Amino acid sequence: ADLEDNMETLNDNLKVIEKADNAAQVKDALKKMRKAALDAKKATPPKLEDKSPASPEMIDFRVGFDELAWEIHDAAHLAKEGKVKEAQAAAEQLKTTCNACHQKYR
Amino acid sequence: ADLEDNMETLNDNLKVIEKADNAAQVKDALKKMRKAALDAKKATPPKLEDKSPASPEMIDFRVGFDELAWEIHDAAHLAKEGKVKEAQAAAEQLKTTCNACHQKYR
Amino acid sequence: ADLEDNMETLNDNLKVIEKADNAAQVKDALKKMRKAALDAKKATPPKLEDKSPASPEMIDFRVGFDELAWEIHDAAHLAKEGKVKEAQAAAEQLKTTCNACHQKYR
Ligand code: HEC
Ligand code: HEC
Ligand code: HEC
Ligand SMILES: [Cl-]
Ligand SMILES: [Cl-]
Ligand SMILES: [Cl-]
Ligand SMILES: [Cl-]
Ligand SMILES: [Cl-]
Ligand SMILES: [Cl-]
Ligand SMILES: [Cl-]
Ligand SMILES: [Cu+2]
Repeated sequence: ADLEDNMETLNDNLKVIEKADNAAQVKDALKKMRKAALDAKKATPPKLEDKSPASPEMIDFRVGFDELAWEIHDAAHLAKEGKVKEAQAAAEQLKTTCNACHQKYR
Repeated sequence: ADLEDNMETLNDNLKVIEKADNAAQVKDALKKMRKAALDAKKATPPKLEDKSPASPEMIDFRVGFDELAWEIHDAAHLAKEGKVKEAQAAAEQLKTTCNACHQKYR
Repeated sequence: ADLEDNMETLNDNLKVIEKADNAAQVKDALKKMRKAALDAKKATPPKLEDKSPASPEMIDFRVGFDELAWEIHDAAHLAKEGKVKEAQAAAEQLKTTCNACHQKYR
């Protein structure tokens, strides 16, 4: 999928997790977010289109999705551990990783 | 290792998982698959040899092994949770990720 | 952070794990190591500064941190499963991955 579609999937599933009742719902949404994060790794964001495809900026962009996927996975572990409120709280904390990349490249 | 050798390790361990008796056999095979997937990330596949090393095609190739590694890890989690036949079925479902990359680059 | 700073974080937390009393101490250190491993993925190491940014050597370098992150995560799983001394021993075994990269690129 294109970058913007993956970002809509990330944003939409944050709100799903926010309103989730149980851990299965949280787990399903985090799974969808992890897939979107890795798929977004394939894209070139408009503000880096003039950069080398392996410039430091593009590497930082791509590695940002590795960091987000690993952080999504930490939240999933908390859900799989039955700790739903903790997984939700962790899913909210993902915004700091969302924001860090946006501040540089959105 | 060679790309071809990593693919043999992926294929061989998919059949090991299919015939496995118990969770330890599944987890050991999935561990070997994850290692092969990440090692295959280092390679340039013959059909992309005339492409730039960070062309969209090479990124898509490399990210495909991130996606496979994460999907392998999901199956390992199910095995770690004792859900053996669920892990085996998940390992069978990896073939859709195997085929998606093959369709494009094999 | 600097590549050098990330390497000191990996080294320091290996000794923290070696002396840890319980699983929360091991988990917290492994989390810091995984973060440093992925951040180190963004760097260009001195020995490869004259290589193209997606040369086979730079890919091998970056994928080495994917492999380390996954091995760190395997050790965390062992901690999260209460197997403290098994996680400590696994953290000690990470040195073979530290050494393999160092031999090529340090
Ligand atoms: C870099 C590593 C990013 C991470 C991590 C996240 N986002 Fe992002 N996002 C990024 C870019 C470069 C862009 C611009 C894309 C474009 O083509 O304009 C975006 C955009 C969004 C959007 C708006 C999409 C649009 O219509 O243009 C949203 C709603 C969004 N991002 C949400 C989002 C969330 C919730 C994230 C973490 C959970 C997140 N993004 C991570 C780069 C990166
Ligand atoms: C891209 C991201 C791939 C993924 C994911 C998987 N495979 Fe693959 N495979 C890929 C290529 C480009 C090639 C051709 C390599 C060559 O040098 O010809 C292959 C090849 C195979 C083979 C045959 C190996 C050979 O002797 O040439 C097998 C048996 C194979 N692949 C199996 C396999 C399985 C089971 C996968 C999922 C678990 C899988 N591959 C993923 C690229 C990619
Ligand atoms: C490549 C994939 C590496 C892996 C995996 C690890 N290290 Fe590393 N390290 C690497 C390079 C190219 C360098 C030299 C660059 C530099 O930072 O100087 C290093 C360096 C170190 C150092 C010295 C830091 C300094 O002040 O120069 C230490 C103490 C170190 N590395 C530790 C370390 C540990 C414990 C690792 C595994 C857990 C590890 N490194 C992995 C490249 C790579
Ligand atoms: Cl996950
Ligand atoms: Cl936007
Ligand atoms: Cl790259
Ligand atoms: Cl990568
Ligand atoms: Cl795994
Ligand atoms: Cl083939
Ligand atoms: Cl971890
Ligand atoms: Cu895990």
